[PDB]
Amino acid sequence: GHMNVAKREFIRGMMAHYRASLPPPEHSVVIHELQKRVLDIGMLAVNKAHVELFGSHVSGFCTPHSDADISLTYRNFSPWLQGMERVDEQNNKRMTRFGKEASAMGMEDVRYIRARIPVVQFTDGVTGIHCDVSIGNIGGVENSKILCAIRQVFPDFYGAYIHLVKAWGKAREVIAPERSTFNSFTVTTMALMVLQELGLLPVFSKPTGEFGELTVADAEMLLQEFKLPPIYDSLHDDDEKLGEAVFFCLQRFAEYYAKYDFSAGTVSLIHPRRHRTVYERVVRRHLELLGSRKRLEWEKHIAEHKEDGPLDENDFSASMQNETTQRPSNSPYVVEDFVNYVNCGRRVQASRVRHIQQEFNRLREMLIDKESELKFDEVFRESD
Ligand SMILES: O=c1ccn([C@@H]2O[C@H](COP(=O)(O)OP(=O)(O)OP(=O)(O)O)[C@@H](O)[C@H]2O)c(=O)[nH]1
Repeated sequence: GHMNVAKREFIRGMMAHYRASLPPPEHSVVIHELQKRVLDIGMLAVNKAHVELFGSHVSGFCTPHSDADISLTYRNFSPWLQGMERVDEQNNKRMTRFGKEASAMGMEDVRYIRARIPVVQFTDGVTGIHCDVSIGNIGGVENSKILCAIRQVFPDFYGAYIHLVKAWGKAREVIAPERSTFNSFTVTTMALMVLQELGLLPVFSKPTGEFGELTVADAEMLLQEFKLPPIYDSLHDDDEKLGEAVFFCLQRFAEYYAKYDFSAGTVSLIHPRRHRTVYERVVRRHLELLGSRKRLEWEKHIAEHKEDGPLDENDFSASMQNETTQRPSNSPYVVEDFVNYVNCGRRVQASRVRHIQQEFNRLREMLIDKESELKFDEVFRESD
Protein backbone atom coordinates (compact mmCIF):
# COMPACT_ATOMS: atom_id res chain seq x y z
CA GLY A 1 0.00 0.00 0.00
CA HIS A 2 2.45 2.63 -1.27
CA MET A 3 4.88 0.12 0.33
CA ASN A 4 7.01 -0.75 -2.69
CA VAL A 5 10.65 -1.13 -1.65
CA ALA A 6 12.36 -2.45 -4.83
CA LYS A 7 14.94 0.34 -5.13
CA ARG A 8 16.07 -0.03 -1.52
CA GLU A 9 16.46 -3.82 -1.88
CA PHE A 10 18.24 -3.52 -5.22
CA ILE A 11 20.80 -1.11 -3.71
CA ARG A 12 21.22 -3.46 -0.76
CA GLY A 13 21.73 -6.48 -3.04
CA MET A 14 24.18 -4.67 -5.35
CA MET A 15 26.39 -3.40 -2.48
CA ALA A 16 26.36 -6.95 -1.07
CA HIS A 17 27.45 -8.32 -4.49
CA TYR A 18 30.25 -5.74 -4.47
CA ARG A 19 31.26 -6.72 -0.92
CA ALA A 20 31.17 -10.44 -1.82
CA SER A 21 33.43 -9.81 -4.87
CA LEU A 22 36.19 -8.04 -2.94
CA PRO A 23 39.53 -9.86 -2.60
CA PRO A 24 40.24 -11.10 0.98
CA PRO A 25 42.83 -9.38 3.30
CA GLU A 26 45.70 -11.63 2.19
CA HIS A 27 45.04 -11.25 -1.56
CA SER A 28 47.92 -8.81 -2.11
CA VAL A 29 50.29 -11.47 -0.67
CA VAL A 30 48.73 -14.09 -2.98
CA ILE A 31 49.24 -11.89 -6.07
CA HIS A 32 52.76 -10.94 -4.96
CA GLU A 33 53.63 -14.64 -4.71
CA LEU A 34 52.13 -15.17 -8.16
CA GLN A 35 54.43 -12.41 -9.53
CA LYS A 36 57.44 -14.19 -7.92
CA ARG A 37 56.47 -17.59 -9.42
CA VAL A 38 56.22 -16.08 -12.88
CA LEU A 39 59.54 -14.25 -12.33
CA ASP A 40 61.07 -17.65 -11.44
CA ILE A 41 59.87 -18.99 -14.80
CA GLY A 42 61.05 -15.77 -16.52
CA MET A 43 64.56 -16.02 -15.05
CA LEU A 44 64.95 -19.42 -16.71
CA ALA A 45 63.89 -18.27 -20.17
CA VAL A 46 65.49 -14.86 -20.74
CA ASN A 47 68.38 -12.77 -19.42
CA LYS A 48 67.77 -10.12 -16.72
CA ALA A 49 64.12 -11.16 -16.50
CA HIS A 50 61.65 -8.58 -15.22
CA VAL A 51 57.95 -9.27 -14.55
CA GLU A 52 55.22 -6.61 -14.13
CA LEU A 53 51.59 -7.33 -13.45
CA PHE A 54 48.87 -5.24 -15.05
CA GLY A 55 45.08 -5.43 -15.50
CA SER A 56 42.52 -5.57 -12.67
CA HIS A 57 44.82 -7.07 -9.99
CA VAL A 58 46.86 -3.85 -10.30
CA SER A 59 43.94 -1.41 -10.81
CA GLY A 60 42.19 -3.14 -7.92
CA PHE A 61 38.94 -3.41 -9.90
CA CYS A 62 39.07 -7.18 -9.44
CA THR A 63 37.72 -10.30 -7.73
CA PRO A 64 39.95 -13.06 -6.32
CA HIS A 65 39.13 -15.03 -9.51
CA SER A 66 40.12 -12.25 -11.95
CA ASP A 67 42.65 -13.28 -14.55
CA ALA A 68 46.20 -11.93 -14.43
CA ASP A 69 47.94 -9.86 -17.13
CA ILE A 70 51.71 -10.05 -17.06
CA SER A 71 54.40 -8.12 -18.91
CA LEU A 72 57.80 -9.73 -19.44
CA THR A 73 60.90 -7.69 -20.20
CA TYR A 74 64.60 -8.63 -20.43
CA ARG A 75 68.19 -7.37 -20.92
CA ASN A 76 68.20 -4.73 -23.71
CA PHE A 77 64.46 -4.95 -24.25
CA SER A 78 63.09 -2.00 -26.18
CA PRO A 79 59.38 -1.18 -26.48
CA TRP A 80 60.23 0.32 -29.87
CA LEU A 81 61.58 -2.84 -31.52
CA GLN A 82 58.42 -4.99 -31.52
CA GLY A 83 57.42 -5.14 -35.16
CA MET A 84 60.97 -5.60 -36.43
CA GLU A 85 61.09 -9.10 -37.93
CA ARG A 86 64.45 -10.22 -36.50
CA VAL A 87 63.52 -9.01 -32.98
CA ASP A 88 60.03 -10.49 -33.24
CA GLU A 89 61.82 -13.79 -34.11
CA GLN A 90 63.97 -13.44 -31.02
CA ASN A 91 60.95 -12.64 -28.85
CA ASN A 92 59.39 -15.84 -30.10
CA LYS A 93 62.50 -17.76 -28.98
CA ARG A 94 62.09 -16.19 -25.52
CA MET A 95 58.38 -17.06 -25.32
CA THR A 96 58.97 -20.61 -26.58
CA ARG A 97 61.43 -21.24 -23.73
CA PHE A 98 59.14 -19.38 -21.27
CA GLY A 99 56.28 -21.78 -22.19
CA LYS A 100 58.45 -24.86 -21.58
CA GLU A 101 59.76 -23.54 -18.28
CA ALA A 102 56.19 -22.67 -17.17
CA SER A 103 55.08 -26.26 -17.82
CA ALA A 104 58.13 -27.60 -16.00
CA MET A 105 57.41 -25.43 -12.92
CA GLY A 106 53.83 -26.77 -12.80
CA MET A 107 51.64 -24.25 -14.63
CA GLU A 108 48.61 -25.91 -16.22
CA ASP A 109 47.14 -25.66 -19.74
CA VAL A 110 50.23 -23.86 -21.04
CA ARG A 111 49.63 -22.48 -24.53
CA TYR A 112 52.42 -20.73 -26.43
CA ILE A 113 50.93 -18.70 -29.27
CA ARG A 114 53.47 -18.22 -32.07
CA ALA A 115 53.05 -14.86 -33.82
CA ARG A 116 54.88 -11.60 -34.53
CA ILE A 117 53.47 -10.54 -31.13
CA PRO A 118 53.94 -13.75 -29.11
CA VAL A 119 51.98 -14.62 -25.95
CA VAL A 120 51.96 -17.47 -23.44
CA GLN A 121 48.71 -18.32 -21.66
CA PHE A 122 48.35 -20.68 -18.69
CA THR A 123 46.40 -21.52 -15.54
CA ASP A 124 48.51 -20.86 -12.42
CA GLY A 125 49.21 -24.20 -10.75
CA VAL A 126 48.74 -22.68 -7.29
CA THR A 127 45.69 -20.39 -7.50
CA GLY A 128 43.91 -21.57 -10.68
CA ILE A 129 44.02 -17.93 -11.96
CA HIS A 130 44.22 -17.51 -15.78
CA CYS A 131 47.43 -15.75 -16.77
CA ASP A 132 48.43 -13.95 -19.95
CA VAL A 133 52.11 -13.22 -20.49
CA SER A 134 53.37 -10.94 -23.26
CA ILE A 135 56.64 -9.13 -23.87
CA GLY A 136 56.89 -5.46 -22.83
CA ASN A 137 53.23 -4.51 -22.60
CA ILE A 138 54.27 -1.04 -21.49
CA GLY A 139 50.86 0.59 -22.23
CA GLY A 140 49.09 -2.12 -20.21
CA VAL A 141 51.28 -1.58 -17.14
CA GLU A 142 50.91 2.20 -17.35
CA ASN A 143 47.15 2.42 -17.80
CA SER A 144 46.60 -0.11 -15.01
CA LYS A 145 48.61 2.14 -12.68
CA ILE A 146 46.48 5.17 -13.64
CA LEU A 147 43.32 3.15 -12.99
CA CYS A 148 44.78 2.12 -9.64
CA ALA A 149 45.29 5.81 -8.78
CA ILE A 150 41.72 6.60 -9.79
CA ARG A 151 40.38 3.84 -7.52
CA GLN A 152 42.54 5.18 -4.65
CA VAL A 153 40.55 8.43 -4.49
CA PHE A 154 37.67 6.56 -2.70
CA PRO A 155 38.12 2.78 -3.25
CA ASP A 156 34.58 1.58 -2.33
CA PHE A 157 32.81 4.26 -4.37
CA TYR A 158 34.82 3.80 -7.60
CA GLY A 159 35.20 0.09 -6.75
CA ALA A 160 31.47 -0.64 -6.39
CA TYR A 161 30.47 1.41 -9.43
CA ILE A 162 33.03 -0.26 -11.71
CA HIS A 163 32.33 -3.71 -10.27
CA LEU A 164 28.61 -3.47 -10.92
CA VAL A 165 29.13 -2.09 -14.45
CA LYS A 166 31.41 -5.04 -15.23
CA ALA A 167 29.14 -7.60 -13.53
CA TRP A 168 26.23 -6.27 -15.63
CA GLY A 169 28.48 -6.05 -18.73
CA LYS A 170 29.52 -9.69 -18.46
CA ALA A 171 26.07 -11.11 -17.66
CA ARG A 172 24.59 -9.30 -20.60
CA GLU A 173 27.44 -10.03 -23.15
CA VAL A 174 28.23 -6.30 -23.53
CA ILE A 175 31.59 -7.42 -22.18
CA ALA A 176 32.41 -10.44 -24.37
CA PRO A 177 35.62 -10.00 -26.42
CA GLU A 178 35.32 -13.47 -28.03
CA ARG A 179 31.84 -12.53 -29.26
CA SER A 180 33.16 -9.27 -30.77
CA THR A 181 31.64 -6.99 -28.13
CA PHE A 182 33.68 -4.90 -25.59
CA ASN A 183 36.52 -5.95 -23.32
CA SER A 184 36.50 -4.98 -19.65
CA PHE A 185 39.09 -2.25 -19.96
CA THR A 186 37.02 -0.47 -22.64
CA VAL A 187 33.84 -0.48 -20.53
CA THR A 188 35.77 0.54 -17.44
CA THR A 189 37.04 3.56 -19.40
CA MET A 190 33.50 4.30 -20.60
CA ALA A 191 32.07 4.17 -17.10
CA LEU A 192 34.82 6.45 -15.83
CA MET A 193 34.05 8.98 -18.52
CA VAL A 194 30.49 9.33 -17.14
CA LEU A 195 31.97 10.03 -13.68
CA GLN A 196 34.11 12.76 -15.25
CA GLU A 197 30.96 14.24 -16.86
CA LEU A 198 29.26 14.26 -13.47
CA GLY A 199 32.16 16.08 -11.81
CA LEU A 200 33.00 12.92 -9.83
CA LEU A 201 36.45 12.48 -11.38
CA PRO A 202 38.79 15.08 -12.83
CA VAL A 203 39.31 15.37 -16.59
CA PHE A 204 42.94 14.50 -17.49
CA SER A 205 43.13 17.41 -19.89
CA LYS A 206 46.90 17.97 -19.54
CA PRO A 207 48.82 14.90 -20.84
CA THR A 208 52.57 15.73 -20.77
CA GLY A 209 53.95 12.54 -22.36
CA GLU A 210 56.79 12.63 -24.90
CA PHE A 211 54.25 11.49 -27.53
CA GLY A 212 51.40 13.58 -26.14
CA GLU A 213 49.97 10.71 -24.06
CA LEU A 214 48.85 10.78 -20.42
CA THR A 215 51.47 9.59 -17.93
CA VAL A 216 51.10 8.00 -14.50
CA ALA A 217 52.59 11.14 -12.92
CA ASP A 218 50.09 13.31 -14.92
CA ALA A 219 47.24 11.27 -13.44
CA GLU A 220 48.57 10.93 -9.88
CA MET A 221 49.17 14.65 -9.73
CA LEU A 222 45.68 15.64 -10.68
CA LEU A 223 44.06 13.00 -8.43
CA GLN A 224 46.18 13.93 -5.41
CA GLU A 225 44.42 17.32 -5.54
CA PHE A 226 40.89 16.15 -6.57
CA LYS A 227 37.97 16.60 -4.21
CA LEU A 228 34.67 14.75 -4.26
CA PRO A 229 31.54 16.61 -3.08
CA PRO A 230 31.58 17.05 0.75
CA ILE A 231 28.68 14.58 1.12
CA TYR A 232 31.05 11.74 0.10
CA ASP A 233 32.87 12.17 3.43
CA SER A 234 29.82 10.65 5.17
CA LEU A 235 29.64 7.60 2.87
CA HIS A 236 32.63 5.56 4.12
CA ASP A 237 30.89 3.54 6.88
CA ASP A 238 27.36 2.97 5.56
CA ASP A 239 26.64 0.93 2.43
CA GLU A 240 23.01 2.11 2.32
CA LYS A 241 24.20 5.70 1.91
CA LEU A 242 27.10 4.85 -0.39
CA GLY A 243 24.81 2.60 -2.44
CA GLU A 244 22.49 5.58 -3.09
CA ALA A 245 25.46 7.46 -4.64
CA VAL A 246 26.59 4.41 -6.66
CA PHE A 247 22.98 3.80 -7.72
CA PHE A 248 22.60 7.35 -9.00
CA CYS A 249 25.84 6.91 -10.99
CA LEU A 250 24.70 3.66 -12.50
CA GLN A 251 21.47 5.33 -13.59
CA ARG A 252 23.51 8.10 -15.25
CA PHE A 253 25.88 5.56 -16.83
CA ALA A 254 23.00 3.51 -18.37
CA GLU A 255 21.25 6.60 -19.62
CA TYR A 256 24.49 8.12 -20.91
CA TYR A 257 25.37 5.24 -23.26
CA ALA A 258 21.76 4.42 -24.23
CA LYS A 259 21.73 7.96 -25.67
CA TYR A 260 25.38 8.83 -26.49
CA ASP A 261 25.97 9.87 -30.10
CA PHE A 262 28.88 7.74 -31.28
CA SER A 263 28.45 8.98 -34.85
CA ALA A 264 30.16 12.18 -33.78
CA GLY A 265 31.69 11.54 -30.35
CA THR A 266 34.40 9.36 -28.89
CA VAL A 267 35.04 8.17 -25.37
CA SER A 268 38.13 9.70 -23.77
CA LEU A 269 39.39 10.39 -20.26
CA ILE A 270 41.62 13.15 -21.62
CA HIS A 271 38.85 15.02 -23.48
CA PRO A 272 35.34 13.53 -22.93
CA ARG A 273 33.11 13.70 -26.04
CA ARG A 274 36.00 14.68 -28.31
CA HIS A 275 34.84 14.37 -31.92
CA ARG A 276 35.93 11.35 -34.01
CA THR A 277 37.63 13.71 -36.49
CA VAL A 278 39.63 15.47 -33.73
CA TYR A 279 40.67 12.09 -32.37
CA GLU A 280 41.83 11.36 -35.98
CA ARG A 281 44.03 14.49 -35.95
CA VAL A 282 45.46 13.61 -32.50
CA VAL A 283 46.20 10.09 -33.76
CA ARG A 284 47.92 11.32 -36.90
CA ARG A 285 50.16 13.57 -34.80
CA HIS A 286 50.82 10.73 -32.38
CA LEU A 287 51.79 8.40 -35.25
CA GLU A 288 54.35 10.94 -36.63
CA LEU A 289 56.03 11.15 -33.26
CA LEU A 290 55.86 7.34 -32.80
CA GLY A 291 57.20 6.71 -36.30
CA SER A 292 60.19 9.01 -35.78
CA ARG A 293 61.18 7.34 -32.54
CA LYS A 294 60.49 3.87 -33.91
CA ARG A 295 62.76 4.36 -36.93
CA LEU A 296 65.43 5.85 -34.68
CA GLU A 297 65.36 2.74 -32.42
CA TRP A 298 65.32 0.35 -35.39
CA GLU A 299 68.53 2.05 -36.61
CA LYS A 300 70.09 1.81 -33.15
CA HIS A 301 69.42 -1.91 -33.07
CA ILE A 302 70.89 -2.43 -36.56
CA ALA A 303 74.01 -0.47 -35.59
CA GLU A 304 74.49 -2.97 -32.74
CA HIS A 305 73.46 -6.04 -34.75
CA LYS A 306 74.58 -5.35 -38.29
CA GLU A 307 73.59 -8.78 -39.64
CA ASP A 308 70.00 -7.76 -38.95
CA GLY A 309 70.48 -4.78 -41.30
CA PRO A 310 69.97 -2.81 -43.39
CA LEU A 311 66.67 -1.32 -42.23
CA ASP A 312 63.86 -3.04 -44.16
CA GLU A 313 61.53 -0.30 -45.43
CA ASN A 314 58.78 -2.81 -46.22
CA ASP A 315 58.79 -4.23 -42.70
CA PHE A 316 58.99 -0.75 -41.18
CA SER A 317 56.00 0.34 -43.31
CA ALA A 318 54.03 -2.74 -42.15
CA SER A 319 54.82 -1.90 -38.54
CA MET A 320 53.51 1.66 -38.99
CA GLN A 321 50.41 0.30 -40.75
CA ASN A 322 49.80 -1.84 -37.64
CA GLU A 323 50.05 1.27 -35.41
CA THR A 324 47.50 2.93 -37.74
CA THR A 325 45.04 -0.01 -37.80
CA GLN A 326 45.13 0.03 -33.99
CA ARG A 327 43.85 3.61 -33.97
CA PRO A 328 40.96 3.93 -36.45
CA SER A 329 38.49 6.80 -36.01
CA ASN A 330 35.74 5.28 -38.17
CA SER A 331 34.88 1.99 -36.32
CA PRO A 332 31.44 1.48 -34.67
CA TYR A 333 32.87 2.67 -31.32
CA VAL A 334 35.92 4.77 -30.57
CA VAL A 335 37.18 4.36 -27.04
CA GLU A 336 40.53 6.00 -26.50
CA ASP A 337 43.30 4.43 -24.40
CA PHE A 338 44.85 7.45 -22.69
CA VAL A 339 48.45 6.05 -22.64
CA ASN A 340 48.80 5.42 -26.36
CA TYR A 341 45.65 6.71 -28.23
CA VAL A 342 44.82 3.14 -29.27
CA ASN A 343 41.19 2.64 -30.07
CA CYS A 344 40.48 -0.12 -27.56
CA GLY A 345 36.91 -0.42 -28.86
CA ARG A 346 38.01 -0.98 -32.45
CA ARG A 347 37.32 -4.73 -32.62
CA VAL A 348 33.58 -4.40 -31.89
CA GLN A 349 31.88 -5.29 -35.15
CA ALA A 350 29.08 -3.25 -36.74
CA SER A 351 26.77 -6.28 -36.49
CA ARG A 352 27.18 -6.29 -32.69
CA VAL A 353 26.01 -2.67 -32.21
CA ARG A 354 22.32 -3.64 -32.01
CA HIS A 355 23.00 -5.98 -29.06
CA ILE A 356 25.13 -3.41 -27.23
CA GLN A 357 22.57 -0.59 -27.78
CA GLN A 358 19.69 -2.84 -26.82
CA GLU A 359 21.38 -3.91 -23.56
CA PHE A 360 22.02 -0.26 -22.66
CA ASN A 361 18.35 0.44 -23.48
CA ARG A 362 17.25 -2.41 -21.22
CA LEU A 363 19.53 -1.28 -18.39
CA ARG A 364 18.32 2.34 -18.62
CA GLU A 365 14.69 1.16 -18.70
CA MET A 366 15.14 -1.05 -15.64
CA LEU A 367 17.17 1.39 -13.48
CA ILE A 368 15.13 4.51 -14.38
CA ASP A 369 11.71 3.72 -15.92
CA LYS A 370 10.84 0.50 -14.09
CA GLU A 371 12.55 1.38 -10.81
CA SER A 372 9.54 0.06 -8.87
CA GLU A 373 10.01 -3.40 -10.46
CA LEU A 374 13.76 -3.64 -9.72
CA LYS A 375 15.11 -7.12 -9.00
CA PHE A 376 18.90 -7.55 -8.83
CA ASP A 377 18.67 -11.14 -10.16
CA GLU A 378 16.75 -9.75 -13.14
CA VAL A 379 18.98 -6.77 -14.03
CA PHE A 380 22.09 -8.94 -13.80
CA ARG A 381 20.40 -12.03 -15.29
CA GLU A 382 22.93 -14.01 -17.34
CA SER A 383 22.18 -13.65 -21.04
CA ASP A 384 20.31 -16.62 -22.84
O1 LIG B 1 41.78 -3.00 -25.48
C1 LIG B 1 42.60 -3.17 -24.40
C2 LIG B 1 42.41 -4.23 -23.52
C3 LIG B 1 43.28 -4.35 -22.44
N1 LIG B 1 44.28 -3.47 -22.25
C4 LIG B 1 45.21 -3.62 -21.10
O2 LIG B 1 45.18 -4.96 -20.58
C5 LIG B 1 44.65 -4.97 -19.25
C6 LIG B 1 43.63 -6.07 -19.08
O3 LIG B 1 42.56 -6.01 -20.02
P1 LIG B 1 41.09 -6.43 -19.51
O4 LIG B 1 40.05 -6.00 -20.51
O5 LIG B 1 41.21 -7.87 -19.08
O6 LIG B 1 40.91 -5.46 -18.20
P2 LIG B 1 40.58 -5.89 -16.65
O7 LIG B 1 41.79 -6.60 -16.07
O8 LIG B 1 40.15 -4.59 -15.99
O9 LIG B 1 39.27 -6.84 -16.76
P3 LIG B 1 38.84 -8.12 -15.84
O10 LIG B 1 39.93 -9.12 -16.19
O11 LIG B 1 38.77 -7.69 -14.38
O12 LIG B 1 37.48 -8.49 -16.39
C7 LIG B 1 44.10 -3.57 -18.98
O13 LIG B 1 44.30 -3.17 -17.62
C8 LIG B 1 44.89 -2.71 -19.93
O14 LIG B 1 46.13 -2.36 -19.30
C9 LIG B 1 44.45 -2.45 -23.12
O15 LIG B 1 45.37 -1.61 -22.96
N2 LIG B 1 43.62 -2.29 -24.19
